Amino acid sequence: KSSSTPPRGVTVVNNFDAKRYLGTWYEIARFDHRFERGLEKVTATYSLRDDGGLNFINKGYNPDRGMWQQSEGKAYFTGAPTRAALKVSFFGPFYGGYNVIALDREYRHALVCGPDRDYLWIQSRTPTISDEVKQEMLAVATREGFDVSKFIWVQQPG
Amino acid sequence: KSSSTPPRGVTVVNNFDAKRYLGTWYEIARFDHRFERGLEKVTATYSLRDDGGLNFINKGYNPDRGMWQQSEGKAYFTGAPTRAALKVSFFGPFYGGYNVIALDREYRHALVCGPDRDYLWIQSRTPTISDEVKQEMLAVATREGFDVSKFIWVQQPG
Ligand code: NA
Ligand code: NA
Repeated sequence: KSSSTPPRGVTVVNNFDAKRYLGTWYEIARFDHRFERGLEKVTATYSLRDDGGLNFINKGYNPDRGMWQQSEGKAYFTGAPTRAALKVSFFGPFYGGYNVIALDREYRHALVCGPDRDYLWIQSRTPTISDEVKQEMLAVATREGFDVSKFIWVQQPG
Repeated sequence: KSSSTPPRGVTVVNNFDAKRYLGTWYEIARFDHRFERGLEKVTATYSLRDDGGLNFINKGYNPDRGMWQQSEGKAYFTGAPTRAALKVSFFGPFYGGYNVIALDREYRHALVCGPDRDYLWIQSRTPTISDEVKQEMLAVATREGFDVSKFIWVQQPG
């Protein structure tokens, strides 16, 4: 069976109004899986997308690591929007795809792209790289048609 | 074009050894999207799955909200494991599906399941519910074949 259909024989709510479901919900109880194991004070907050999906933000406190954690995704109705059966997608940095397009012999410096030229990263085993490595990486990116003026260079420790 | 193929005309590394790529990488630079906007001190840590995919954990500091944030997902080769082109899936609480199977007239208390009877939540607009609402929610779950002994009831404020 699909991961985007309900369990066999389980009936879903059939007069759902997503507008009244928006906002914050407290998780009272869960069946445990790896992702939520040990989380406390868990909430989910739903908002309506321009395209008719729901966006959601999940928040919970991890007592082990002593810090708040969060997750973001979207959900789309699989049928009529009055039937509360939805398909879920979680958000993250590397949308759609992860393609290594440059890599040194020693696996120290990588240029990684997504599914089109709007998705590009420079990754390193070290928090800083030499201007020489920056210039080599920017040359490969430019030669393959990425606009390297779009880079946000990330704050890292000295 | 697919979100799980590289940009047109971009060539990927073709003698990739995922074993040498494992462990921690620092994000030196990114093209900005909603998910990473404003994040500092960003890393990704790769590990090998039993099924041949890569697991990854992304970590970054959000200076706005003054706290560390993290994200988890997996990536699978789309072809030969020596061609560094991968499809990405992010992890979260509500795997595969989100199905509302019980809801009161006032949109205050919900029973929500995933794609099989191993996925179940009780959600509330309030951090606590009455034993009456607990018993109503557990009765519906039991009547539809969920093992309500699997619930972890979540710590919430009084
Ligand atoms: Na492109
Ligand atoms: Na089932």
